[PDB]
Amino acid sequence: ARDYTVTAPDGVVLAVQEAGDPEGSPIIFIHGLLGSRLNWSKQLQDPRLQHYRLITYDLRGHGLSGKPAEASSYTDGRRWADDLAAIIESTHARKPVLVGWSLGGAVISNYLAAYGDKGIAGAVYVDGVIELKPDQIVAHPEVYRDMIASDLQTHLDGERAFLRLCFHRQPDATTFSLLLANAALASWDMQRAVRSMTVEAAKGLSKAEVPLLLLYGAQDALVKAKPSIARAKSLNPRIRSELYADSGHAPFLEEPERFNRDLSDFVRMALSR
Repeated sequence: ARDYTVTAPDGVVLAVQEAGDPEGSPIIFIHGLLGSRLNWSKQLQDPRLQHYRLITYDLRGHGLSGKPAEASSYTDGRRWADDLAAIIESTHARKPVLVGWSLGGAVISNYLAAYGDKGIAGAVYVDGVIELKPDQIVAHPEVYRDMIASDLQTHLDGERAFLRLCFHRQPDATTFSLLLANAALASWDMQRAVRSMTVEAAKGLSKAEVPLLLLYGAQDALVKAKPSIARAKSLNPRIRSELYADSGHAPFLEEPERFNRDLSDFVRMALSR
């Protein structure tokens, strides 16, 4: 495995990692809010995915990536799309498949809106944000308020509650503790701003020709699975979807064998269309 960095067009430095085969078909994994590259461990560790070029990175404001103080460095969805474009370019990734979890799905939509899909082979939205609208996002007024609060205990308690909402099948205690500390690395400036991040889902999704797969846990406690899927299919009727009946917001951790099977099958299909 390799570690390196990529500078985005606004100067933010992204922490990037690679695993698998450097000459294999690339897959770029894009994590969600309060995550980091650590979310993807069960994908990166699977021998059955090792013949792909497995690329992860930390989103701006997360993990070991740069964390600008200005809210306007986060509220413009294009900045996050440009981060992704910079990684696609720097890695010289040849028609990668994009895999975006939750906020990562919104990053893909903004990338599709700005750049189109001629540079990629397909995309998987994993419990992806489609739009940030009440008809598509589960109500949690206490948690959403607390996790951006100025009071330190309230803020940390809010993040811990949010991380619990990321699962139906809770992870073991040690994995939860790793992801909890990982979440505490996220920028408070980013957290307050990302609420207001623009998402060009209608433009990015409706124009896509590459294959798109939406994989959601049916019991997702953060993103409303069926309404998000339905909104996406309304925008692009060629989207395929799958519901994992007994997963919540993080099926790649909750049902990793099934997820890795679906992901490898999707990539194989996208590359032989």
